[PDB]
Amino acid sequence: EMEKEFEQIDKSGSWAAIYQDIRHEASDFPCRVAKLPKNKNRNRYRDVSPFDHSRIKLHQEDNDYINASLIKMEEAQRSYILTQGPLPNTCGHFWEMVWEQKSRGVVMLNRVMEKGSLKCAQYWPQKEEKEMIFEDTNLKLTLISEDIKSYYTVRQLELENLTTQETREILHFHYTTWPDFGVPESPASFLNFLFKVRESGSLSPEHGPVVVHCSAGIGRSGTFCLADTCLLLMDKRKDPSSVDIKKVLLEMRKFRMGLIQTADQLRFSYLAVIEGAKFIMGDSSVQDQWKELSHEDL
Ligand SMILES: O=C(O)COc1c(C(=O)O)sc(-c2cccc(NCc3ccccc3)c2)c1Br
Repeated sequence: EMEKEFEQIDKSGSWAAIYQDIRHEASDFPCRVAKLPKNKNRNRYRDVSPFDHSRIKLHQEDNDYINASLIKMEEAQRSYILTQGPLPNTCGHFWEMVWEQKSRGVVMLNRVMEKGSLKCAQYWPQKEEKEMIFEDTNLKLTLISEDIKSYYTVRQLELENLTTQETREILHFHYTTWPDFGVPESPASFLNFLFKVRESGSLSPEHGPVVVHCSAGIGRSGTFCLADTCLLLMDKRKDPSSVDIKKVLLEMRKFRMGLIQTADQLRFSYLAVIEGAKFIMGDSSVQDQWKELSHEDL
């Protein structure tokens, strides 16, 4: 049981060991295409690559590679696509994937610049009058509106397939106060953000899988996804006790390496899930508490 285990791991201050155990048992699979010489400039990080068996394939004959993985959680019945922050040369590829995979939402957990370096390219338009056109993939992206809150921003975008002139609305959830290698301000602000994404309908099985990215697409993105899946599993069985977080994380790690980077991110995952369980089990009252406490209005 997660709540009891959390006390014991936290009483004996052994999160580092518990976290290392997961790294030890983690799946290892080949990443051969990601390592092909022609895809060197398509990877933000030399040591972070998508497994061949779960990588998203761009629907083009030229080169189908993008550093993105399809994390399909069979039991929970929800899929996510975790990817790196798009590079100045992979933005077309990024939106091609969003279009091809029929995704409706994009969750960004990082800022364009962090600790003095550029962790992600500016892949979306910042002003309505200056839309972006990706010539290589033939797509057009236009900022339609945006609701800015204290620690996160929700943008409404219109993506157009120039070849067919087909149009889709894409919701963009940008968490701006999540430190790289760090954890959210509190379980509250995290859950508040998660439910925003949830209420947008972006996680609905009627849509393609939601795209989740940070800089490398495994640390923060990993934390985000583990928490969501654990709450969904718990929700489907309406029994928080039937959820093994570590086992769930190890299952995710079969689809993409390195998910969740620090022992504190793992500890925080517990925090978020245990708190979120309150809502799942009938306490709809907590949702307002998380909003009031995230301080999103400032
Ligand atoms: O989102 C965050 O909190 C942090 O995100 C990040 C980074 C960032 O935001 O700058 S860099 C990075 C990274 C890059 C190369 C190797 C390893 N570590 C070695 C490794 C690679 C693959 C699997 C397990 C360990 C980590 C990770 Br993750």
